[PDB]
Amino acid sequence: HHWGYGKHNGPEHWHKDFPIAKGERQSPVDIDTHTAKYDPSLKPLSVSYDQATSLRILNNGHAFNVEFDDSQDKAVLKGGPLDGTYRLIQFHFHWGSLDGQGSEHTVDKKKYAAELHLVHWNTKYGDFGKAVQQPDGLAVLGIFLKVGSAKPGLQKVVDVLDSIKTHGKSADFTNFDPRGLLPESLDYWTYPGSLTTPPLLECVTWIVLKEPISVSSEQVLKFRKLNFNGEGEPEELMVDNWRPAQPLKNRQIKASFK
Ligand code: NA
Ligand SMILES: [Zn+2]
Repeated sequence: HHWGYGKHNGPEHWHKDFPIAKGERQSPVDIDTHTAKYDPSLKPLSVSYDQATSLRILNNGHAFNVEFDDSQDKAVLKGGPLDGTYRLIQFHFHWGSLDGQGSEHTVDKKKYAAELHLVHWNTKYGDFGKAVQQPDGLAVLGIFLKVGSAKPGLQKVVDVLDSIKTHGKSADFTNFDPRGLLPESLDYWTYPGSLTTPPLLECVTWIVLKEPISVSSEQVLKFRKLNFNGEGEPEELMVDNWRPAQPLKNRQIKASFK
């Protein structure tokens, strides 16, 4: 793809190829915690990941995705602001060149070191490619990472990064349990938004958890060793693969808690 995160092809250029970049329900956004409305009608999230089947990890030239088998209801998200059952298809992260930036959402303008996105699609639409064309097609769970103590459940991911260093590399990646990436509390903010990379489609109910998880400096350092480029091309380190906050426009952020 021509788009990327550099000076000449980065997010401030994306609108020329993807005019929806300047749409009414783009993501990410800044979550202003004092303007977010507590909504007592929001249910707890229901995360059922006990039967998750991970398959593969892949460097796609803009992040790395861990991909899951989504041919049956094995790892699903329900409840919260959702109607219906959303199946987990992949997760990936966005991170920075330094620990003070890297997240896409911000909370009262505070940036975190990285942000994990667990991407799920509405099973009523039959496949992911049909789901992205619907306003309620995707639900993405967003979790912030701060740098502090190591997260043991992330280490299996960081160990394999060496084997997918360049764009197009993939590796078998089975028996990874994504329950090891969740914080203790499932309290959340939610708003209607978009994919944060091209094609930027406005098909996402965002569910952003309040509680960050901690990872160690050494764990995030290993993300920063990946490359945007393919093998045998000039080295460009995969860092700062985040899109800046977009205008909220005519949207309300709701909170599941006070
Ligand atoms: Na992708
Ligand atoms: Zn993402």
